[PDB]
Amino acid sequence: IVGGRRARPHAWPFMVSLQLRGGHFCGATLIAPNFVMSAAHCVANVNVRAVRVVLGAHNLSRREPTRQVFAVQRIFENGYDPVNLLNDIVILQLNGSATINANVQVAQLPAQGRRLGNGVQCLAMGWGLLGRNRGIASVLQELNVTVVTSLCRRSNVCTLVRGRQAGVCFGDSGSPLVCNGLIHGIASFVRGGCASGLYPDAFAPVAQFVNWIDSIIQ
Ligand SMILES: *[C@@H]1O[C@H](CO[C@@H]2O[C@@H](C)[C@@H](O)[C@@H](O)[C@@H]2O)[C@@H](O[C@@H]2O[C@H](CO)[C@@H](O)[C@H](O)[C@H]2NC(C)=O)[C@H](O)[C@H]1NC(C)=O
Ligand SMILES: *[C@@H]1O[C@H](CO)[C@@H](O)[C@H](O)[C@H]1NC(C)=O
Repeated sequence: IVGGRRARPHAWPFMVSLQLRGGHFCGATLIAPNFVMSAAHCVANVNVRAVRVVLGAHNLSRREPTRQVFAVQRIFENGYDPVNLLNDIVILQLNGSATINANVQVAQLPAQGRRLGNGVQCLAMGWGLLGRNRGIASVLQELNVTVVTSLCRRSNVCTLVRGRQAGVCFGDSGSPLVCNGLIHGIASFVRGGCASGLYPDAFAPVAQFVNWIDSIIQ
């Protein structure tokens, strides 16, 4: 996240870190005690058997007893287009069920087909790059963003920080976009580099996948 701020510890207990060899590479969202959702491109060219799903984290630089760690048991994708980044969403069943508590909670999702119009206010988040040559964030970052339809396509939810250069960045992919307390997006891609101030950020449109999600996580 470029130009955001530290989240308060465990402010977003649905926030998940996907890790390889003990290192964060993508966000995810806990959507049931034994399922998370992320961006399909996050798991595309990696050994999924080695992926660790880290719940309850805040500071990547610390050992945190609040953490619960799982592995991937099952993978669901529905028409993921790796070239155009269409349907960039994956559901990952975990090898067990999280203990639900203050620091580990399931997210709330929108109704199928629910559309946020140009102009709605949301919150992006993630442990991705803080900026060019600044590396990934130790502490979970969050960022006030605005849903926009300008420079967007129907198959994405797009957001922009109006008036300054800020946005999501590498390592933020897979992370939730929260609008009215509901997860309406999964970070997918930037254009013109991160925080260009020229192109909005693009999210997989969760609300287009709710029936499919419903069919899997129950
Ligand atoms: C920056 O955003 C925060 C939080 O945004 C709200 O909560 C997000 C998780 C998401 O659901 C968004 O769509 C929401 O808009 C704002 O903090 C809220 O501010 C309102 C108005 O003051 C207040 O009633 C709420 O208590 C706050 N919500 C939370 C979760 O703390 C904040 O106002 C935004 N700042 C600006 C200037 O945009
Ligand atoms: C799931 O995998 C993790 C990490 O490899 C392991 O520690 C744990 O035993 C597994 N959990 C369950 C419930 O099988």
